[PDB]
Amino acid sequence: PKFKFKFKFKFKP
Amino acid sequence: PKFKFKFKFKFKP
Amino acid sequence: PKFKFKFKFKFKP
Amino acid sequence: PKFKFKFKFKFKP
Amino acid sequence: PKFKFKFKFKFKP
Amino acid sequence: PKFKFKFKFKFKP
Amino acid sequence: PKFKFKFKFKFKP
Amino acid sequence: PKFKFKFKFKFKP
Ligand SMILES: O=C(Cc1cccs1)N[C@H](C(=O)O)[C@@H]1NC(C(=O)O)=C(/C=C/c2ccc([N+](=O)[O-])cc2[N+](=O)[O-])CS1
Ligand SMILES: O=C(Cc1cccs1)N[C@H](C(=O)O)[C@@H]1NC(C(=O)O)=C(/C=C\c2ccc([N+](=O)[O-])cc2[N+](=O)[O-])CS1
Repeated sequence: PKFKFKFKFKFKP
Repeated sequence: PKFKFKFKFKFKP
Repeated sequence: PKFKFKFKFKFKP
Repeated sequence: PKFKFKFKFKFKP
Repeated sequence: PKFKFKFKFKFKP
Repeated sequence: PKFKFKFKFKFKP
Repeated sequence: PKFKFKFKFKFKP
Repeated sequence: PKFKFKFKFKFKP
């Protein structure tokens, strides 16, 4: 089949 | 000093 | 089982 | 002064 | 194929 | 305010 | 406030 | 023909 994974990381000091 | 990361993965059968 | 991967990194000081 | 790096890799088994 | 993603976030005060 | 982030993405066929 | 980001991508045929 | 991509980002104040 088709699998899509998106990972987003946002960093604030 | 904000950091933004985007990761995209696509699976094709 | 074809694989496509995209990585985006953004850093702002 | 912001730095952005993007790398995309596609491969087939 | 089965693709597995692990995300770890650590923040120090 | 140190931040450590680890992300791992793996594919098993 | 030092920041460490780790991204890992693994592809197996 | 396995492909591995690692991205590391380090920010220092
Ligand atoms: O976290 C780990 C240990 C693991 C256990 C299980 C899975 S991975 N992975 C990395 C590795 O082993 O490869 C570590 N990565 C860093 C970093 O943190 O950049 C290192 C620098 C050492 C350092 C640290 C902390 C500080 N600090 O907080 O000041 C300063 C340094 N340094 O640069 O000397 C090298 S060792
Ligand atoms: O740890 C290592 C060495 C490395 C150090 C750093 C990056 S690799 N061993 C590899 C690994 O596990 O990753 C070899 N790979 C595999 C497997 O998949 O378990 C094996 C089976 C068959 C195969 C499938 C795919 C490929 N491929 O994609 O190239 C190659 C082999 N092979 O015959 O070695 C035997 S071991």
